[PDB]
Amino acid sequence: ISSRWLLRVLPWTQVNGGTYRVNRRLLAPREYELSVAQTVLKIHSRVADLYNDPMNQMDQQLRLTVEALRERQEHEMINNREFGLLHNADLKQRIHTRSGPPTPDDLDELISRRRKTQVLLAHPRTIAAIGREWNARGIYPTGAELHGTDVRAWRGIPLLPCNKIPVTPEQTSSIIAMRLGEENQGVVGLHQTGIPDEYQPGLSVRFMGINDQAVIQYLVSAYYSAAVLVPDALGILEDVEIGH
Repeated sequence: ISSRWLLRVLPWTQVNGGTYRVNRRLLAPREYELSVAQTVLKIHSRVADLYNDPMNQMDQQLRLTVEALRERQEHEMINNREFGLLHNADLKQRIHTRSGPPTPDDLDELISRRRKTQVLLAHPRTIAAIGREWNARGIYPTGAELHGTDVRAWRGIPLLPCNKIPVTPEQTSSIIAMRLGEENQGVVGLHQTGIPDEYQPGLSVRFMGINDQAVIQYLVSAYYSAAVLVPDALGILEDVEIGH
């Protein structure tokens, strides 16, 4: 279990028919199809019958599986090669640091490549390496407030931890800066609510059936995707040398 900041900060756009069209002006519009995170919830019939007195274990297992699905959605929206944010950045929007460690000069270059940068995402180990560079230069950044929470910030831009961002064996990671919202032509999240059997908005549970053994099976499905409206809404600092 982790703090899924990406799901909390991304706005969500309603999609009809499971498909979304974005006009590209460098040709043909790019089409986004919703992806699915599915799991089968298996419960023995004895548990569903007898173990409901202190707490309904059928609902307890349902919440446990839903949390696992949310963790997988967070992982896919960053690392997926089709629609992940680490692979859908324009080549002009990818920059490298002057030296190994992530210095305050590198952060200023990252936020100067687009208008109205709204959030920074980095691995918790990367955030620790950023703080060490601050201390060596004797600067103490103030901080910001986001969604009722107090978080760290740089030039007023909140910096949020995310453990889904990979760390290479050679102790390198990446930092992500993005603009948000459809009205700002930023990054948006794609989902479709109103599906027939909604346990949660955009999430469905179906009875499926019972097999030869007294095991009840359920199908849990969540549909999601992500899109970048304009190329200059996302930026990556590629090779940040953490660990020294």
